[PDB]
Amino acid sequence: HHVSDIPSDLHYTAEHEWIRRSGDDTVRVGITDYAQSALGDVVFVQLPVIGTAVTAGETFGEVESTKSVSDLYAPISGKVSEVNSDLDGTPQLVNSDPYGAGWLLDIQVDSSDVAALESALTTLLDAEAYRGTLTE
Repeated sequence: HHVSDIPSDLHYTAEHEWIRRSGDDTVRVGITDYAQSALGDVVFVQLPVIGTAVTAGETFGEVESTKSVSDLYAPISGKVSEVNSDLDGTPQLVNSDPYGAGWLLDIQVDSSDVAALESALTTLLDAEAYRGTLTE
């Protein structure tokens, strides 16, 4: 049994997404090591369109192995500002590198339209709290 990687520098949701603050107004989002391992080899990733306004907790996609499908949720409100085009051809990046090249999308927040990031991040789990949720 491998112990799943949970980078200390990320935030998480209980539903096994990670959130990296990539800029003042941007988070990058993927699924955790635990999630990718549980799902199985990702054969498909449905991500939302760049520009899509998302609200926290909203289903905006799905990640799919041959055995399993899992909804992807917006961990924060904002707008999808990037999606990882690599996953079209190489979806198993999610499995091989869940926190790196396997990232799914970015959500950009404007303070104006949605919660400032500082605040948005307060709904999210830290690495330790995420680990705490896991039955691994």
